[PDB]
Amino acid sequence: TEEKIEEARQSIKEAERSLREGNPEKALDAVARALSLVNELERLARKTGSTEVLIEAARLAIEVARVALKVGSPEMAQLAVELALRLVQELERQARKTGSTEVLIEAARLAIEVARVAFKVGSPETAREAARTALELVEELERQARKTGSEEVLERAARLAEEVARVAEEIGDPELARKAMKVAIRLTEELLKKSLRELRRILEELKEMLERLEKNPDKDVIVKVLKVIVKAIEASVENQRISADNQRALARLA
Amino acid sequence: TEEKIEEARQSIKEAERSLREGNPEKALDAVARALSLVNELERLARKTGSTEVLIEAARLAIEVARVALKVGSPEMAQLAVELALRLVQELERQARKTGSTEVLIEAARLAIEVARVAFKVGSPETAREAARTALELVEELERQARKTGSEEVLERAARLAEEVARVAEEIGDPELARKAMKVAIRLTEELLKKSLRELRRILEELKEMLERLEKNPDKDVIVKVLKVIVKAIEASVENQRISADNQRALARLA
Amino acid sequence: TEEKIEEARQSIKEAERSLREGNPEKALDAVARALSLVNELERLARKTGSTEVLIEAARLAIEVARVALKVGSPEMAQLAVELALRLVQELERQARKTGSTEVLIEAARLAIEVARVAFKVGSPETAREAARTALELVEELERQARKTGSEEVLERAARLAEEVARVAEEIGDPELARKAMKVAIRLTEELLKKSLRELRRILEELKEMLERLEKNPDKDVIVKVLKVIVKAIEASVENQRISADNQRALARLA
Repeated sequence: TEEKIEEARQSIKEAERSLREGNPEKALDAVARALSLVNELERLARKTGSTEVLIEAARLAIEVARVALKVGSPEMAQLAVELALRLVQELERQARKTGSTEVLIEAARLAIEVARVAFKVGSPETAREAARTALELVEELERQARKTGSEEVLERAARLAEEVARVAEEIGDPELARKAMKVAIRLTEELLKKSLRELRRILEELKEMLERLEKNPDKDVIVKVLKVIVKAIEASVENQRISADNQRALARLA
Repeated sequence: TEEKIEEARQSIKEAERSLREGNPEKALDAVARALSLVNELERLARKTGSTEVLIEAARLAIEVARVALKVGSPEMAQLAVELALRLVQELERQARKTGSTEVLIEAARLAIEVARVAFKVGSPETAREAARTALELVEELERQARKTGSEEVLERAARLAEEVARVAEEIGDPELARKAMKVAIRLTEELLKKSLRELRRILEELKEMLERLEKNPDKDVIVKVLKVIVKAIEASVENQRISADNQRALARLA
Repeated sequence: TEEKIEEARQSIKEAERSLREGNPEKALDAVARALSLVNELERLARKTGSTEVLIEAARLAIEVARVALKVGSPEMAQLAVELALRLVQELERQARKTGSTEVLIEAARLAIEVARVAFKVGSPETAREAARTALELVEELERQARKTGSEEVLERAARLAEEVARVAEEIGDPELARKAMKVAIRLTEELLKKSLRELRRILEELKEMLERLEKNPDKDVIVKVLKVIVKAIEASVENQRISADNQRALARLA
């Protein structure tokens, strides 16, 4: 099912070691074996349905394109990147049907690596479609992070969208860069919302831990006061950190 | 007087009852009564000079336009929207002759409702003018808020400026949408100025309440210090709320 | 050498006073003497290498152009402005070879005045080059401030870049005005970086001056606690100041 895949792992390890010796056709052999094996993983993983195989098959196909560039075959690298897109988009199908956010995050990281590699390879049309699929995954993290409400997927999706925009700036697509930056701003703004909501909580904590304890000048009361005072400063510092990332997200629209 | 208002309220009901019944000529008649009744309420209010009747006549004329749609009479709804602007502008005049900013605020809220209704109606030219008279009112709230110096009229005028922008986008008008967003950033910035100037005050309060009282570790001195520390934290929260509104006002330029 | 400067200072003063008398040719002569004397101050300063003589000769040539406009010779003013550019750009070469930031700042101010003067003069070509050289000086204050890390050369360069943008708007170059405003946002963001980092310092100070002294409620301990609490509020106000400058710097892109 999936242990026959370890042939692709070993054939890639042999490709880089036969490069240093000076054998061009024996190094292209270990690269071509990986390309044909990774091709079969596209259909072997469709039977097993495992997301991990599609991930590791995509990571191998990206490193094959990175090797095929140093070998001198921009056509082996073109196919290797085109085969990475087919694998990433299949994770996009399995991550919508399984609804897992973890796969959506690692699949978005793959689509970013596919885009950066495809320009050093020489296939910008597939790279633009790699950035388009990357924003599609980040926009699906938007939909799920606003449903689960987790302040961790909002942060990760905001980090990914800014990498998608920086990639799209390396691409030559300011349309995708400005789409990705806007997506980053809509996320980091709702991070400011939930972070300011936490300041509204600690404020009223620093109002009931006081207006009842302003009459009692106890030693333990005053120290309890000093404990809530700094636990409010600890949280207002983070909003000044989150608001700074908005001013950095807003500035990358320039 | 007061009864011709409830007469219009009953005829609007009869218009909606006769639509479920099926009578088209009698639903049009009940709408026709409403427009002629609301017209008389305009004439009567222009002679009594009451801001209440002008507001209750505008809110009737708006809902007459909403009913004149479902009846299938966009001409009756065009006139209904036109008559709402005639009433909103007559609130602009009595707000300058009575110097009341509360009439201005309630007149701008009406000018916004007229704009949203006039597209569902189908008279965008009167809707664009409803948005234009809505910015004329926000910009009068600028003048008077910069005269009375209230940090609340600036907030309402800024919220109105944003709502004028969101309407102007539903309108189409990207000129008014950008006018209303540049007017919004004008206000939300001067809110940060008047709010940071209040931090500079309480900072120097937390510096004279210490440099003298760092030597005296009294029970009343230390409790005095803890009272100014949180009254400063109460104020820095407001700047992190106003600066957050700036970042939302700036993000709507994208 | 440097005593011929005071001769030019008297000849410039003789021009405006002979304008009040009514002598047009003797006012043109006093301007012609100044332009020839300042020219000699340029040739002498290029051999002595003194930065102060290049500055004083530039400030004279600028006021020579200001007087040459009142007298009525826009050709003497075109030369006086071009000669000011020759002096500032030579300070740009000496300030890169000596690395002094004090010269870079005053030379950027000189270039700003050269631009504002040349439009009253009538040579917009030289004025636009005066603003280009101003941004070059400001962007060289970027390179030196990001090496020494001084949070104050970042402040001065940010104010210069904003003045260059104000000039460029008076120029008619929104290209430069947007270049200068993006240069300002680059600086005020790194001011936020090094100000939030100073806030990460005092956070962990308000954690180690507490979580060990939470158990020890001494009169000297709690006063030392209050000292660090306000020294944190001292710094978090400076971030809300700087972050407000980022929101004003970003709003100028509208």
